Amino acid sequence: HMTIPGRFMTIDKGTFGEYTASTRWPIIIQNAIDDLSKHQETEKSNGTKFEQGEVIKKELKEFRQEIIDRVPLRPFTEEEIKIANVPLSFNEYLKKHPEVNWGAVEWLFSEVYLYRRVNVLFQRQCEWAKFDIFNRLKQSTFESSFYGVVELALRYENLLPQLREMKQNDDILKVLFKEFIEISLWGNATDLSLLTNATLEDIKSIQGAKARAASESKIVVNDTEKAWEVLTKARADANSREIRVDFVLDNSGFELYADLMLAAFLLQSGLATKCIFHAKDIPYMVSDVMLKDFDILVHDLRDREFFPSGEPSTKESRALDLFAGEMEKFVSSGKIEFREDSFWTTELDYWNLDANETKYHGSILHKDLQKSNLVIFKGDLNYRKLTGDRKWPRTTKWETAIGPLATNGITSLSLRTCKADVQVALPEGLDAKLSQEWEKENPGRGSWWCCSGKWAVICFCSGI
Ligand SMILES: O=P(O)(O)OC[C@H]1O[C@](O)(CO)[C@@H](O)[C@@H]1O
Ligand SMILES: [Mg+2]
Repeated sequence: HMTIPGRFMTIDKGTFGEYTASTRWPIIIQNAIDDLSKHQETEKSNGTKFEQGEVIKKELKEFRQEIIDRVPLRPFTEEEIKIANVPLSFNEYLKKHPEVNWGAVEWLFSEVYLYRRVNVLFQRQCEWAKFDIFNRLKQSTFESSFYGVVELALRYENLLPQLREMKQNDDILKVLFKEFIEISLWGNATDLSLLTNATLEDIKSIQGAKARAASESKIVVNDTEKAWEVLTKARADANSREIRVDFVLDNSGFELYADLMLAAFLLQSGLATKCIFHAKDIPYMVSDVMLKDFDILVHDLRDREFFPSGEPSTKESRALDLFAGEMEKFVSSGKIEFREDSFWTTELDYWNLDANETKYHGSILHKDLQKSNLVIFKGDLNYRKLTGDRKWPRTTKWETAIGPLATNGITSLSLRTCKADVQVALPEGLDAKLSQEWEKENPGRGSWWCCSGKWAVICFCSGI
């Protein structure tokens, strides 16, 4: 369209996307090679599995060099489409963008395509078809969040009786809503000052207020209040008892844990009656949640080698066990449901979460999501897909940036730590201010303030 900006490109000079494509992608692929080598160390050095692994390693090496060499992105072969169940969308994109190469291609398509090429290598090898080359990293990162994991578990156990009372009914509930929304937002970047308040009394205290203010000072667009209004009004409605909340997930580990905590909080307080979680169907963007990552999380909570909370009788051990158990209970009763869909791992932006997307599940998902009271989109990549990853002016109205999602009947909330060039909905002058501030310690990269992960946005749309 004449006034819709183009998408960020791997050749947009001076952008974080350009840096990502030229510098970060080769590192991620080399890391995968190294993690495959690491896994190899734990198995026999011959046989179909070991040999298949050596071959994947060699292909990953060549793939990394392809990115460095900036070669044209090739279509998936018919064999690859069949054996690895690749969506047909990629090849249609490539037909419409002839001879695009790593050196000059849309950042969004190419990043998604990168993980697809990696996954095809695994799916071809029978002994590796379900192996997650990012699992070692996912697990190591979550392992290192022990202190925060325990603090939140302690908090859940402490709050449980009070949440029940609240469900039986509020201004204290609003404070907790902000906390759980913000912890979900920041994920493993959450400061301990927020987490160390593990009782209602500590959360309401001066200390709690200061922690929330510190967090909120970095949330430059903050529509938390709008989501609060939606759920409280739904809870107060004399008619219709079902309150459905959806999570379009981002990272595994602590972020997924914080999302589960937010869901548990909503369920126990009456702000939700059912939460549905939407995961990726292949290893993706390194850390992104797959269905199996939820099972692994629950197992981790109970694993006293992984989370060494001490003898089973510590407050710490009991709280971890309690939460794992709660997760199993919620899944069995259907209060929490996990789903995966190939749509989330295609190149399609979320302007395709619309009835007009009739080929790759977009219309199917849109129709179902219309039924949600609140669809929460987690993290940066989801925000990129909501906005088309386009070069919008940074003051662009949120409703404009999200295209048909402004008017097609989905009520949405983006919780985005800012980690990419795309940025919209800012107040006049704010970009210049933050850019000047960030320019001090990052000469020539002031505009990268919204790529640093230090700031965040919380953006709401009614879908009407
Ligand atoms: O995990 P998130 O929040 O989706 O962030 C993904 C990060 O990786 C990127 O895809 C760049 O490689 C950006 O979206 C962001 O910097
Ligand atoms: Mg991610």
